[PDB]
Amino acid sequence: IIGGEFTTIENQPWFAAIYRRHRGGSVTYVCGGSLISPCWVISATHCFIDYPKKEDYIVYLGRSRLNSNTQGEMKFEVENLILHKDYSADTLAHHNDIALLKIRSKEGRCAQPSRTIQTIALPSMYNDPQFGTSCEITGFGKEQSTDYLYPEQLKMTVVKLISHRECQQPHYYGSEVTTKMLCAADPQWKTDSCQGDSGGPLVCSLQGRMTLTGIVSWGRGCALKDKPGVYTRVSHFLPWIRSHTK
Ligand SMILES: N=C(N)c1ccc2cc(C(=O)Nc3ccc(CN)cc3)ccc2c1
Repeated sequence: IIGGEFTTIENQPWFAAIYRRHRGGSVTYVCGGSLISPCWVISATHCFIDYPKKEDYIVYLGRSRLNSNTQGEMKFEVENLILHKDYSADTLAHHNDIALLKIRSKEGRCAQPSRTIQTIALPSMYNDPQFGTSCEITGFGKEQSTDYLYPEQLKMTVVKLISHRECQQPHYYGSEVTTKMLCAADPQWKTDSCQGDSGGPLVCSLQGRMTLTGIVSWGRGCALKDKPGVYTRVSHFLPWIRSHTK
C-alpha cells in the first residue's frame, strides 16, 4: 500500500495472509486474501498460477505483522486450491483473476470466528457502488514502487471508484479495462495498492453493509497519474464462487 496508514488485524478481521514454503524450508509472503466462509479464502489466480501445488501454501487468519505470531492467530494448510479455468494475462490486464483456497488446520478444522477472525460479506448480483464511492484496501504490499522489502506492519488506505467510461479513456487504460473489472484510485494520485497487495480485499460500505466489492488484480505502476488500481469485480463471479464452494 502506497500512502495510507498502518493498521492491525482487529480492524481488518477478514484479511488472510498467504505465504509459500520453498524447497529448503524458507517461507516468504505471497499475497492477501479474504475469508468468505470458515473453510474458504478468496484471492487472485495470478498469485498462484506459477506455483499451483496446494501443499506449498500457509494461510494465516488473525495475523497483524509479517513476522510475529499475533496472539489469537490461526495457521492453516490448503485442502483445495481452485484457480479460474479461463484465467489469462495481457501486458497490463489480468482476466478472470480470482481463486478459492479451502483451508484446514493440522487437526482438520476450518476457521473459528473470533474478535480478530471474521468473514466478509459477498456482494449481490448487479449491485455495485456508484462511481465516486470511497472504498478501503488492505495489505502487506510495497510502500513505494522502488522498495524490495514489504512493511512489517499491515496497512490500509481509502480510494474512490472510477466509472468504466472514464477508465476506458485513452490516457487511462482504453479498451484494456473490461466490464468485469472495476477501477479505483486517489484523485490526487498519492495512495494506491501495489505489488504484494494482490489478492487482497477492496471493501465498500454499500447500503450500510461492508462488502467484498473487489479483489486487488492489476495496474500500471503504483499511484501513477491517470493509472488507477484495477480490481476483479466480485459481483460478476457470484455464480462461479457458489458453484466452486458447494
Ligand atoms: N497500481 C495498483 N493498484 C497495482 C495493483 C496490482 C499490482 C500487481 C503487481 C504484480 O506484481 N502482479 C503480478 C502478476 C502476475 C504474477 C504471476 N507471474 C505475479 C505478480 C504489480 C503492481 C500492481 C499495482
